[PDB]
Amino acid sequence: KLKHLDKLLAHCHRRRYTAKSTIIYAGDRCETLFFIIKGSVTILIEDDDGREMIIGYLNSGDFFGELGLFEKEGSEQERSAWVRAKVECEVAEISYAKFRELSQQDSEILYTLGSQMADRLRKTTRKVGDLAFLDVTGRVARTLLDLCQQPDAMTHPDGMQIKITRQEIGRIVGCSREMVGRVLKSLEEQGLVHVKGKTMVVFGTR
Amino acid sequence: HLDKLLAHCHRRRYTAKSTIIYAGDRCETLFFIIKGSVTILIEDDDGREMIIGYLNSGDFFGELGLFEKEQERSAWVRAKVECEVAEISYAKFRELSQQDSEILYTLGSQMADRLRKTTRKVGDLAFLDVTGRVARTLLDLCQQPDAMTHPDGMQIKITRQEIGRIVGCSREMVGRVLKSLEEQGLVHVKGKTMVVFGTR
Ligand SMILES: Nc1ncnc2c1ncn2[C@@H]1O[C@@H]2COP(=O)(O)O[C@H]2[C@H]1O
Ligand SMILES: Nc1ncnc2c1ncn2[C@@H]1O[C@@H]2COP(=O)(O)O[C@H]2[C@H]1O
Ligand SMILES: [Au+]
Repeated sequence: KLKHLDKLLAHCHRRRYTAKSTIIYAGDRCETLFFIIKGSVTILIEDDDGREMIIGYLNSGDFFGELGLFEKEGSEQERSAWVRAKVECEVAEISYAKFRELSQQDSEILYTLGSQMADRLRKTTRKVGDLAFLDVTGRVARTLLDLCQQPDAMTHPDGMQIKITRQEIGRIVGCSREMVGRVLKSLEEQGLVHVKGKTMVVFGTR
Repeated sequence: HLDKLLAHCHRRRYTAKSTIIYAGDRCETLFFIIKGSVTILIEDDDGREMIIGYLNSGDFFGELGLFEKEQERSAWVRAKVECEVAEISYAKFRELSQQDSEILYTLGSQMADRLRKTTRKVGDLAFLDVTGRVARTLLDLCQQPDAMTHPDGMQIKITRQEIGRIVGCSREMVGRVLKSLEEQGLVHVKGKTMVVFGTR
C-alpha cells in the first residue's frame, strides 16, 4: 500500500495553508519536500508573456517540491513552478537531508516518488499534445472530461460535478476568460455542461 | 554506480529512424542509451505526429511504465541516429533495483529534468496559434549549426513534414502558413530551401 512512508511521516513538521495561499514560489531555492495530508494544490507556471498558466493539481498522498531534490550537474536547482493551496491544505514538510537518509534506508520511498513523477510526465506530455492539436473549444471540452476523472470530482445523477471557475479553465487552456465563457455557454447548449457558479456539472461522464 | 547495471542488460542496436517503442504497447522493458540519440514523439487521433523531445547517451527511456502494479507506453521512441541500447526487463530491474537507491535516484533525476523541460514546452505552446508556432520554429532553425547565412538573412533546408512535426500540424497546414508568412515578408520558399529575412 503505502506503509513504507510512515518512517518518513514521523519525521515531518505539519503546516496548514488556507485557500489560495502560495506554498512554493517559482524560482526559489529547493531545500524542503512537501507531502499533502489533506487538501489540494494547484501547479502554476508563467507563459512566454508572463501570464499565469495552470499545469495541474495535486491531492492527498502526493509529494511536491521534489524536483529540486535532483540536481542537473550536481548543483542547486530552483523551484520549477508555483504551488498554491487550492482548498485548505494540511501538508507535511520534510528536509531534503532527512529524505535522503530515509530514501537511503528504504528505496520504496524513491519508487513512490518516481511513480508520481512518471504520472506527472505522462499528464504534462499529453497537455503538450492537447495544446498543439486542439483548438480552444476542444481544449475546454477535454479539460472538463479530464477533471471528471481526477480526484475531487463528484458523482452526479446525470454525470460528474467538478468545482471550477471559467477563469481557472481559461488559465488551464490558454485563452481569455471571455472566450472560455463563450465556449462554455456553447457547450452547455450542446448538452455537455452546466455551469453553477463555483461548480460545473459535466454530463455523460459516469 | 556504473558497469553493474549494463552487466545484466542485453545489448541491441537500432539503425536511424527505426521505431524502438510503439506508443500503446505494454511496458515490460527498460532501455538505456549506450550510444546515439532518440526522438520522443506523440500523435493525435488523426495520425499527426509531434516531437516531444530528444534523449541521448546515458539516458534511460521506457521507464514510465516501471512504477505500476499495468501500464502502456506513453510515446513513440524513434532512433534519431544509430543507437546501441541496453535492454533489461522491468522484472529483473525491479529485482536488482530493490535496495540499490543510487540508480533509482538517477532515474528520478532524468525524469525530473524531463518534467521541467516539458512544462516549459507547455508554457511556450500556450496562446500561440499555428502561424506563430511555425514562425518561431523557423527563427529557431535559423540559429542551428546546419543553417547557412544568406545575404538577405538566413537560409535553412527543411521539409513541411519536419516543420509539421516540430509544431504539431499537418504538412498541408505548414504549406498554408508558409504562403502567408511569405505574404508577411518573413520567409521566401524555394522548394526544399527557405530564406528567413531580417533574422538579426
Ligand atoms: N508539470 C508538472 N506537473 C505536476 N507538478 C509539477 C509540474 N512541474 C512542477 N511541478 C511541481 O511544482 C514544484 C515546484 O518546485 P519543485 O521544482 O521543487 O517541485 C515541483 C513539483 O512538485
Ligand atoms: N515528455 C517526455 N520527455 C522525454 N521522454 C519521454 C516523455 N514522455 C515519454 N517519454 C519517453 O517515452 C517512453 C515511452 O514509453 P514509456 O512510457 O515506458 O517511457 C517513456 C519515456 O522514456
Ligand atoms: Au486564445
